[PDB]
Amino acid sequence: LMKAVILAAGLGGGVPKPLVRVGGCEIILRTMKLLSPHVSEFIIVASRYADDIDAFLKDKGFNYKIVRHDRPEKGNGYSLLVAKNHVEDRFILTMGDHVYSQQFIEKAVRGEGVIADREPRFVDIGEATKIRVEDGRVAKIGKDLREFDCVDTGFFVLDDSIFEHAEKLRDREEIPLSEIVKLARLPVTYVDGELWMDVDTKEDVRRANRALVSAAVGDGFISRKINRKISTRISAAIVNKVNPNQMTLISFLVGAFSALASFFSIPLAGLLYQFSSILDGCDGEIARASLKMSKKGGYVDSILDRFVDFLFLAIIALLYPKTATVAMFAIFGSVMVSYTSEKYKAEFGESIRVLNYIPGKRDERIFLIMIFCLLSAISLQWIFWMFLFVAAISLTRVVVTLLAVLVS
Amino acid sequence: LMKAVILAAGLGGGVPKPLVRVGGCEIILRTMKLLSPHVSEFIIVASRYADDIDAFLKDKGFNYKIVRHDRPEKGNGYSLLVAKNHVEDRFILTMGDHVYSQQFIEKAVRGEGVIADREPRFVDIGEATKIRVEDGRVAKIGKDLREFDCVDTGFFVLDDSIFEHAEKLRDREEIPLSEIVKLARLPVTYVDGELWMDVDTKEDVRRANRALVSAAVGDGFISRKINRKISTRISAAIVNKVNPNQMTLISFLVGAFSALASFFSIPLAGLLYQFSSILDGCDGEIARASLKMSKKGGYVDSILDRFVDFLFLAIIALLYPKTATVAMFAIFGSVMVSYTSEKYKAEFGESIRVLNYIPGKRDERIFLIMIFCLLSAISLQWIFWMFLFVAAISLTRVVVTLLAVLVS
Ligand SMILES: [Mg+2]
Ligand SMILES: [Mg+2]
Repeated sequence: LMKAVILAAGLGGGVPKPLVRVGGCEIILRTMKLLSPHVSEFIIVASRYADDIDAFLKDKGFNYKIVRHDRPEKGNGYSLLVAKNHVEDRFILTMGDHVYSQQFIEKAVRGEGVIADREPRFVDIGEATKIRVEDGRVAKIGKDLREFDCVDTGFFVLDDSIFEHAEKLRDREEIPLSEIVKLARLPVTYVDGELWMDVDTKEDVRRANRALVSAAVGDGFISRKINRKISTRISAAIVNKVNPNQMTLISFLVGAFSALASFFSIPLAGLLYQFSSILDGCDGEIARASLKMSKKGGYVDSILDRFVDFLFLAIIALLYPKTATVAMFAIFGSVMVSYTSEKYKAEFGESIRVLNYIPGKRDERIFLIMIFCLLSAISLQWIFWMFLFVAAISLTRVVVTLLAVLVS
Repeated sequence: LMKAVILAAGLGGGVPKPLVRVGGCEIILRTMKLLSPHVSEFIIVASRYADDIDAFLKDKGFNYKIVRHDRPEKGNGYSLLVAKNHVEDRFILTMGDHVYSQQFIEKAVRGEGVIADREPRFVDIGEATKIRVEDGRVAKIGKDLREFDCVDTGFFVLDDSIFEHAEKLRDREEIPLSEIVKLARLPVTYVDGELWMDVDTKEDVRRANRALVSAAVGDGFISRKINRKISTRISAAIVNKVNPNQMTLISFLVGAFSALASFFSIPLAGLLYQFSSILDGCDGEIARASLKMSKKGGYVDSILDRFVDFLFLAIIALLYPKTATVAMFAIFGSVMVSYTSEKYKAEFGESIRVLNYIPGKRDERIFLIMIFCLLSAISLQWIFWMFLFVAAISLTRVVVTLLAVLVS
């Protein structure tokens, strides 16, 4: 594993580009978290906001040091020159204002020289650093190139030979990192159609938010064809406004209130229940997109789910004791569905290695409950059939799952 | 990791000593399973029953080969001589009729020369190979030694220098492995008070069965002070008669029948329920003692437990619908106790990092249920208070466990 050099000089909603938050995470922190397993030490080149960037990275638990220079207007190339003494052999060079998906960086750090993209999806083809290739090597570079075989992603894997070509321009007034790439005749590595972009406008942030969240999505039929399409739009909107823990609480409160909502108008309680089901997938989407995933959150979220599922069925039963005997089976089967998956992962170390095709997971189950709650206003006879239906599909899935593991 | 040499020649309930089953596992297989991670290849020296031992080890998935000699009556030393060409450098030498605990072998394979025991617990001090030590070295050996500082465990870690001393006796009629140890002036390694014995009488088998099972035991107060003391005696008795899977089924059937037993005499159903709780710990004891532990068994056993716990509470409720609303909370909390532990292990990778002190785990819970079932015959008013009590301690433990993980 080598060293990585991140360049932050210019330009500057009042917040410096590396510290601008995209998808519930600041740009420079996202880069470091993804490069971390592949990198021994991080070298940041900062000028005006060096103190701000340094003060931010202190408790992040990363191995880093900031290299300062007070002359940012002489180009991105000079930022590279001043970092010469802090690197050895092979190293990584990336931009502080660029956003990268984990899929991109995995196919990046294995590359060499310039990382190129033959068909950029998320950036402006008009404004982009265009590259023409000859002999798998950079024959040209620029924003205005007429004939180009790929586009610069702002990611580079370089070596000690790059300083020799860089020192050649040391006496220039402005030293664009672009021109340096030409002289060195650098190898072109291809990573195409992945998620990468440069953040400039607050509009770019929103476009990136959607991109990261969309890329962040055991789903069932309802979850696939309905719930995920509603939740991703909500998540992308609140992605840097709300953190995964707050979303866990919100989805729990909505869910709990939906269970309480059966005191007045049960058919309404079912609608709110389905809406809580839609929301329940937001914290995961946010955590995945912000790289904020934590075992503690997954644990708590699952327990609150189990409590909401219960409170909803048990509150109906409190009002209608005739169905309370059937409620037992629905309630028990409801938890056992989750327990079968969870006991598996604890014991075998991995999730589920099976066929779906048997209803039903929480998403489908809740959806039917909503309908049966709607049929309630017509007739109270549909309640009993709800409890029995829930108990039927749950326990069946639980038994088949048990009967499946027996054979191995 | 080195090579291990197991000696099986003599002597011979009609079954050859290495194939004699002790603690639900044959002697030679137990040895190999324990040495396996520490050993590259196994070398077995067999004479009369070589085919039988070979035919047995075929599908065991071990790396081994059998070295044959037709002259077993010339002593254990000759068995060592004939294995000279199949080993290199350092190697392990052990007896095919000796039973060893995992605790013993872990402190054995790190040793050198003769493994000695200064205070043998499980063997006959009268009949044992006694060793007198001088300068951490074997100064004497024999069954009849008057002054001895330790006793031979039949386990050895040797090297190429041992054949030179062994070839010295090649022309002898009987070559006891004992005499060879003297000549080589072998280092004495001390492993004291561990579980090891030689199996000769069917009585030795039973004594070993108890020893292995006793050494094979998230227990609560009832489990510690009552249940484990009854279950270990049952397990030790049936240890090589019943396999862990059969015991899982038996404890499930008893449990299920205890739940059905509420149709007639609920106070009886509670007694059978407590007895099923006692039995529920047998499969684990057997699997641990027989080295037969499998993730599949643990999975199935836990699911059947959850079903028995439910069937018991739900069958009472079917007969008494007035308590069916309180039954919901008891049933839900009953499963959630297990779910909280299991979701933890899946998410965090390990078990429970806490304080006990809050009732209650399944063992305590079931015990109280038995009592409340006894109070039922007096008054049916105790039923309701059972369901409520179960729901009270369960959910409380579940909440405190949840509230505990929040802080980390
Ligand atoms: Mg969730
Ligand atoms: Mg068990």
